[PDB]
Amino acid sequence: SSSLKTCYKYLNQTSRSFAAVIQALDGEMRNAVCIFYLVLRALDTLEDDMTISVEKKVPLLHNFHSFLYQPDWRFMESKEKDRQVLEDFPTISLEFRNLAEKYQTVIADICRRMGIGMAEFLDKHVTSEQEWDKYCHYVAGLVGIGLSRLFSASEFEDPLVGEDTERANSMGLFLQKTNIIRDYLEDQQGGREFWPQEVWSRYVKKLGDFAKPENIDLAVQCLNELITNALHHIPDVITYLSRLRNQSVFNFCAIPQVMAIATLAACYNNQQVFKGAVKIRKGQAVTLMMDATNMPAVKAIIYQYMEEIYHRIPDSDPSSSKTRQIISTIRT
Amino acid sequence: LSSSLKTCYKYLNQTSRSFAAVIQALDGEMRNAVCIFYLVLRALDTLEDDMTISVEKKVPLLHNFHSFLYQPDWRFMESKEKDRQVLEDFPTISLEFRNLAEKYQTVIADICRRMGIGMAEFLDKHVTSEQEWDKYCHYVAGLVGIGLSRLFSASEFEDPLVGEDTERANSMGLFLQKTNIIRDYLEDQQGGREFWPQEVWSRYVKKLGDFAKPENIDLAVQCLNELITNALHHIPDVITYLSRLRNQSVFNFCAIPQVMAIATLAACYNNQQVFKGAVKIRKGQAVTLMMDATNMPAVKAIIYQYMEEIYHRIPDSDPSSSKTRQIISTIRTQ
Amino acid sequence: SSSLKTCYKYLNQTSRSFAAVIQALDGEMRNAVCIFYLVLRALDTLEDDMTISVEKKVPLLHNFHSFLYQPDWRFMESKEKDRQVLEDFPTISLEFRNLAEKYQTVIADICRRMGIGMAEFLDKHVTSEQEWDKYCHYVAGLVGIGLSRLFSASEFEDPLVGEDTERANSMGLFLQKTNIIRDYLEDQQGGREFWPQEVWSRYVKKLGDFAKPENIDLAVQCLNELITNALHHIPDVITYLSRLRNQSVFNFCAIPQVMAIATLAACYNNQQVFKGAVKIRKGQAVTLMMDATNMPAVKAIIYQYMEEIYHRIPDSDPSSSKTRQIISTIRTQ
Ligand SMILES: C=C(CC[C@]12O[C@H](C(=O)O)[C@@](O)(C(=O)O)[C@](C(=O)O)(O1)[C@H](OC(=O)/C=C/[C@@H](C)C[C@@H](C)CC)[C@H]2O)[C@@H](OC(C)=O)[C@H](C)Cc1ccccc1
Ligand SMILES: C=C(CC[C@]12O[C@H](C(=O)O)[C@@](O)(C(=O)O)[C@](C(=O)O)(O1)[C@H](OC(=O)/C=C/[C@@H](C)C[C@@H](C)CC)[C@H]2O)[C@@H](OC(C)=O)[C@H](C)Cc1ccccc1
Ligand SMILES: C=C(CC[C@]12O[C@H](C(=O)O)[C@@](O)(C(=O)O)[C@](C(=O)O)(O1)[C@H](OC(=O)/C=C/[C@@H](C)C[C@@H](C)CC)[C@H]2O)[C@@H](OC(C)=O)[C@H](C)Cc1ccccc1
Ligand SMILES: [Mg+2]
Repeated sequence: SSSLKTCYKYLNQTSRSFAAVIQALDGEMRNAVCIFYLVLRALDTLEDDMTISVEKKVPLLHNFHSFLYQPDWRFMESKEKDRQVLEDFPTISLEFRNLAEKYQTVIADICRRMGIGMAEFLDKHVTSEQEWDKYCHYVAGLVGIGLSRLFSASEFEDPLVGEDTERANSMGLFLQKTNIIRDYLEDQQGGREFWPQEVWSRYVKKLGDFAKPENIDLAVQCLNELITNALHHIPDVITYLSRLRNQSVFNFCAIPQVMAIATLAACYNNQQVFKGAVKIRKGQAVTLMMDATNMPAVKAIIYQYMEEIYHRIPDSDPSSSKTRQIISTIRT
Repeated sequence: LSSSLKTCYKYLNQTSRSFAAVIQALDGEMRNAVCIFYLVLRALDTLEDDMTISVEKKVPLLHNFHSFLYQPDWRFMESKEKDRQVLEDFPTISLEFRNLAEKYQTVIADICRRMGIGMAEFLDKHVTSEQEWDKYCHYVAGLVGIGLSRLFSASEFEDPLVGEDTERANSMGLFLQKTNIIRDYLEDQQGGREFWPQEVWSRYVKKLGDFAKPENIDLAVQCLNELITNALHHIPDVITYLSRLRNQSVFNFCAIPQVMAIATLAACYNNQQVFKGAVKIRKGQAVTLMMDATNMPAVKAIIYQYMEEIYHRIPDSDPSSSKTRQIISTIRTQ
Repeated sequence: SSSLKTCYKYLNQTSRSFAAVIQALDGEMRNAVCIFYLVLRALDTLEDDMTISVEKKVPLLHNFHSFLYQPDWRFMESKEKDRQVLEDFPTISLEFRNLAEKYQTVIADICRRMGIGMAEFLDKHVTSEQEWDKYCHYVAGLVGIGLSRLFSASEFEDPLVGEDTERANSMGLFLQKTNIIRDYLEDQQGGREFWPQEVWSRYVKKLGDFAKPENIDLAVQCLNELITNALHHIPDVITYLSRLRNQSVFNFCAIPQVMAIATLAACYNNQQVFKGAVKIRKGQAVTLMMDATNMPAVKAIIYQYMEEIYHRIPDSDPSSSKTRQIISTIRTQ
């Protein structure tokens, strides 16, 4: 199939973090997840594009799930770097329609629900931590749920994996929150605001104020509060990973979680978050000897990163008691 | 505890920097069987390569080598090669060969018999067509993969289907050998050896040595890229072969060299340094370092990362560019 | 349990190398080994503290196994960095007393035997290679034996693991010897001598003489002799590791052994041992694509490190033949 070849070309051209682990998935999961990735990428590209007015955008978000069944549908007006997935959408939708119906049902349901949620947030910033969870559920939690439903529908994993939507949602939330935290500065420069207003406003008058070097102390305090919030999903991440029985699915799920945890640990109490590039420095000697492909190794890696954070908690930090508590819970 | 076997492991380690440790890690009877297979093929290789041995002396040595396995006093004292201790003390090696179970002797002798004929056939001639390149690689490397695969299955650590699949075992060997030949252009040219297929190189230059000259660099790189594209064709068979394996020790032994060869092709792709000496197999991307080459899905993911490392660098102007994209695309969708 | 939470806090704060792998252990092994670590660390903290007189220290070491059973016992006079495990010992011992009886038997047995052995060595240095094994047995071999007994008691591993005490002892001796070899200079400036006198005295008048630049050739020869001694434990290490069936136990056991082997290879015939800290080099290409989490990979990594030593054995070294011989035995087995 030349259209499937094109889809895999687009996957590799677009995804640095997931292309390899997706292409390594066993059997039918590989095409189902490749197509799921591309279709959500097309949806995201619409969401992100500030040249599409809110009034024009909402009906596209709302109806995107149905465009999967309109063989000629494409979008030619995107100004985004990845617009090829929208311009050549018929190639992707054709391959979506070639998936077994059980996978189509999952992918279309997720697109529909994600479209509704993305549309809700076009006109508003994130206010409370509860709203943060809602926004993250819409753009990432639902991805974890959809992937889990595909794993179960394929029979490569237990039915519990797709049924336990709270655990799957946590998988997505941990990744999205980590990205939001790490990307403060890049988002500030693109005029984007994802840090929850009810948290940041306790520190500064404007979210952009964290980029000013005179506010670095308060910035790092807010940073630490948000990291503490994200750490709450780690028990569910461990539970989720602990239930997987397929090696290719385990690799696909575990590697990105471990990269996120590494990233949160590097960002903890780190002024660099507000100043530029934060790179992961190599871990404890013991954990360098293992990779993230069996559960005891993944747990050890996670515990090492939790101690890297725990060790750095400033007594003066306003979240310090809470940071110790969640880490202690993760350890329990 | 056997002094002759101890000596064979000494020779394995004197000669092999990169296979010895994974051979020694093999389960049960495969360990000795593959150690001995390595040393016997090493002795044959040393004869093939020794340019001080006249062709008319060399042909019978290569043809009859499999017979020497059953001649307890046979040795060869006239080699000038660096690995000649395996020929000079061949009786120690053949003694340990004759201590192997018959099922392993049968495989090893059969491969030696067939390899000797193939090696003898190529003494007077260079590789012309790509089909001849496959034939030569079959004789000196494909047959190694086939022999190993038959040893795995004879030991019963692997399913009989592993030894049965001679076509994909052959591809495993071809992939490694073509990678080596590609990488070692310059070392070979300085030793007066020509392994690049004439039907390919002669479309660029008048002599193969012409690629060593700095004025021919663009052409040399184009030919390099054409040969790499040829070698990438074995990757689907490599993936299928490795996917069938069920023994961890066998898996590590087979998968690690394939991944290293893919890493080598990626470092060599479109790389002028091939014609100036040694190519540094670089450090890979973030996702790559998160996994090792010891389970099949991780091996697949590593392979795909390297395929994208090549794909991203294909120059539009390269004469093989659509073909390189095509084979990578096939590997991705398999 | 807030006391169990505290024990894990102490585990993470103290153990840079073992906290993560301990916490990753399956089922009942996790608490059993976390507690085993904390109590042995407490015992070690008493042993190490040069401000505690021998008069006071002997009864502390002898009676330590019984303090596990005395709910109010603590020690408030430590001047060591890790004194919290001593000052808050009742928290650790409460959790100890909550372990299954089968685990308590093992932990208290090792604490009793280690305390006795540690006390023997307060008044003396290590003389013979046999005394070196005895000392390492007391402070590391018994840890290997205790851990192996916990694995078998938990039934995550076969009975053989805890039964074969010689193999478990070798696991401990290999680590301990590697550490002592590596740490020559740091111990020399701490006023500590662990290199066996019957070996070093064949080279120099005083152990500290190896730190003097003019003595470097003799120092390196002695280093190589001791390395050769430690390599004799590798067959047992391979036998031990090859018997493990549990992934979490395998990770916990194999990684330290591989790091020790890498360290010995980095130290072999290396003058830097006597000038400070030794760089553990980037490994041979084939091994860089493997981790230490399955047995064939661990074998290949160990075998590769053996060849790195072998390659470096110079003919003029007085132990050269012995070093080749042990490596040759490990290759062929
Ligand atoms: C659009 C989406 C992602 C856009 C994205 O853009 C990048 C870019 O434009 O550059 C990207 O292309 C790149 O970085 O190359 C990247 C990629 O690599 O894929 O893709 C990025 O990946 C990460 O950020 C990963 C971060 C943690 C794993 C690691 C730590 C370090 C921080 C947590 C991501 O930002 C998602 O959809 C929605 C609705 O969000 C998927 C389609 C959902 C899905 C995922 C898997 C299967 C199926 C569907
Ligand atoms: C003679 C032969 C090889 C000569 C060879 O000479 C080298 C040298 O002369 O120096 C070598 O000695 C060295 O490098 O030390 C080396 C070695 O290491 O063993 O041996 C080399 O190998 C590698 O380097 C391999 C590296 C991978 C890990 C990654 C690569 C493939 C990425 C590109 C190889 O060139 C074969 O016989 C024939 C007929 O070919 C074997 C006996 C066949 C066999 C193999 C296995 C089991 C049984 C039999
Ligand atoms: C006191 C003890 C340890 C003192 C120790 O102090 C360090 C410090 O004070 O800094 C330490 O805390 C640190 O370095 O952080 C450290 C740690 O990491 O735990 O702990 C150190 O360990 C390593 O570095 C080991 C590195 C290998 C993985 C690789 C090496 C062998 C390559 C050469 C160690 O010196 C033992 O008891 C006795 C009686 O000795 C345990 C309790 C015994 C036990 C072990 C496991 C389970 C149960 C019991
Ligand atoms: Mg059991």
